Amino acid sequence: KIIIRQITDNDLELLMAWRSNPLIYKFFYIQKEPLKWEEHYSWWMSRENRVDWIILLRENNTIRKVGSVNVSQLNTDNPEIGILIGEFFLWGKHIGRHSVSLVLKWLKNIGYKKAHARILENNIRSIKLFESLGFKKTKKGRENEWIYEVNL
Amino acid sequence: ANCKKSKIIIRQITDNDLELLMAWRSNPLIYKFFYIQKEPLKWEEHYSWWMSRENRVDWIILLRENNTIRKVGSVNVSQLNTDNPEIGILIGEFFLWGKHIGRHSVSLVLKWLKNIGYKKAHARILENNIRSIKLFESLGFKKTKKGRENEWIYEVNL
Repeated sequence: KIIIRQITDNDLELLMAWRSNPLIYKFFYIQKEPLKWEEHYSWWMSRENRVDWIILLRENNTIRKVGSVNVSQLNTDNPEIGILIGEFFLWGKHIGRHSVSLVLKWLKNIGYKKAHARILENNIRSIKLFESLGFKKTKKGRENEWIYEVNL
Repeated sequence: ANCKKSKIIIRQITDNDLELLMAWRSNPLIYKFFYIQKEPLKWEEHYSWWMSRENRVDWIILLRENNTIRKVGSVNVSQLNTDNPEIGILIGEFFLWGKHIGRHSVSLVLKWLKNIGYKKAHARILENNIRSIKLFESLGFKKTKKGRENEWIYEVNL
């Protein structure tokens, strides 16, 4: 079973360690190095019009932090959805999909009509994930980046 | 145990730290330095390690900066049932490397070992791990003996 809960201060280091793994930041726009704390903290301080959750996976009477899911641009009619699962061997097990659908349901219920994701051309798993939820490539983003959109 | 330099503190690990610890060890930039690891860890392997622990202590390394503390690595001693326990160290944040955090953390562990009556300690280090070699030699460790392939034991008298 999957549950998502809001991020706290305490999760900052775990979030950074996921984002500092090259196996993962190969999929983030222009990131070439692991994160520095001041950049990570500065991101944390400058958060506006967004919600960030930690993904919790329950199995065998254990509950663990497995990734993060977020929406930003909530001051628009088309908020942006981000999804990161930190455990590399959980990929392909629909944890990302289920987590995004939790945020999509929330978005729909609070009145948003659309939502989108920015994805790099090489990020095939993310593409499959969003397309399994009905998103479609509608627009080019920055270089080698594409915007996928859904109707809620 | 704590170590002003900003300040380094070490505190015992907890169930809650497990995912962060796995996240550091699953980074290829780190596991480059680990005997034969070629892949990120799986939770089942990581958690089976955790439920298997004996004759060891693991700490999280805390860095206090602007008077606010954060988790930056892990330091550990194992083989405590012998007269020559093994010390392991890992700094998870990458742009902290080369700032003596690992050195100070290890020396905190050496002081704790000494005070309860150990007289020796060692580290197992891969040949390619130049920062770790410098760390332990800065504390007086001496290359002593081959470990497994491309791996060396470095020992110190406490």
